[PDB]
Amino acid sequence: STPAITLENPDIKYPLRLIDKEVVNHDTRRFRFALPSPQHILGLPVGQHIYLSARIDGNLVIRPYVPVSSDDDKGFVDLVIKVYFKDTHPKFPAGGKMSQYLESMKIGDTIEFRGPNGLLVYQGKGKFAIRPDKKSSPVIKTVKSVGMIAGGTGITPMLQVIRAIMKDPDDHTVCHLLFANQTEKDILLRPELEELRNEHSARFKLWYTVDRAPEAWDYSQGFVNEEMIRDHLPPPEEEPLVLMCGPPPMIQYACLPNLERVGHPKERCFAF
Ligand SMILES: Cc1cc2nc3c(=O)[nH]c(=O)nc-3n(C[C@H](O)[C@H](O)[C@H](O)COP(=O)(O)OP(=O)(O)OC[C@H]3O[C@@H](n4cnc5c(N)ncnc54)[C@H](O)[C@@H]3O)c2cc1C
Ligand SMILES: NC(=O)C1=CN([C@@H]2O[C@H](COP(=O)(O)OP(=O)(O)OC[C@H]3O[C@@H](n4cnc5c(N)ncnc54)[C@H](O)[C@@H]3O)[C@@H](O)[C@H]2O)C=CC1
Repeated sequence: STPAITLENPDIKYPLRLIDKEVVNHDTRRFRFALPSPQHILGLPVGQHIYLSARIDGNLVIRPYVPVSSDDDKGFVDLVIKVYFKDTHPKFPAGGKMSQYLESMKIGDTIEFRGPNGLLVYQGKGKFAIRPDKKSSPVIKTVKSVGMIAGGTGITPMLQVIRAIMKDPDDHTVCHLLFANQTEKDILLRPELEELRNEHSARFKLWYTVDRAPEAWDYSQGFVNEEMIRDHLPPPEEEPLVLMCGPPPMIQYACLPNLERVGHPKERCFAF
């Protein structure tokens, strides 16, 4: 028999109870929610995300988040979410709606989950099923290596895929991650990433850039650029899939032009 599935229907909302919150850094936390019983699984293909929804201040608010847990995990789901606080940034006095609602939840409070959703599914052993859009059937891309460019919380879909690969000893796909954040203290999930490197260095290449670097720094500095792509992702002739996820300007100005300069074609690139 197979475990009971939480997300049985993508149009149903499932209220899940918050059970734990763990600090990732000054503004980011892992939020762990209980599934309907301890034996359930979420029901989420690798590559997919969920949506959270709530009535915040009298208006329904819906936002997507990528679980970093998997269908191997019985009884819980983990999200890694950056909180955009009010009364902090001069351009954003109110902060972010959903992320502060989440930050304010008490353990035992519920929030509605729905899913799965997304254009990409990782089918294992280098196989990716990618829809060109939400109005098209998937096509299955088969690769030996995967470049991953993440900015900030854009790490979450990358980590979800990395974890899926590394746990299968017969999955020979090599992941090359280039992870960009504003400062060293903004790096998310660093111990794991470095733990994954320590354990799986033949399948996992790790590199960082930060917008402003500290004095003691052995990685790159600045926005993602041509040189970083050329040095820290597989080269075009090895026909990798290049996955990217981060702020819209990151994608538009740092990733797309520089991917084109290196020679990774559109049709081998995917933005979460
Ligand atoms: C498919 C998908 C999956 C996603 N998965 C994740 C995920 O796994 N983890 C995750 O954390 N996010 C994820 N996001 C983003 C997420 O959906 C929300 O957009 C995010 O949580 C912000 O929503 P909000 O309602 O808090 O902010 P909103 O109220 O919608 O917006 C406020 C915006 O103002 C800016 N802002 C406000 N206050 C500050 C501040 N103090 N400092 C800097 N900027 C500020 C930010 O740009 C912020 O997004 C994902 C996005 C997509 C498209
Ligand atoms: N589609 C998905 O599955 C997911 C999407 N995301 C998105 O990722 C983003 C994460 O935002 P934050 O963590 O707040 O990022 P952030 O604002 O802290 O920026 C992270 C990095 O993005 C790059 N970047 C930012 N502005 C740039 C610019 N003007 N030019 C070039 N590069 C720039 C920089 O390298 C920076 O260090 C959000 O937009 C979020 O919606 C997050 C998780 C998953």
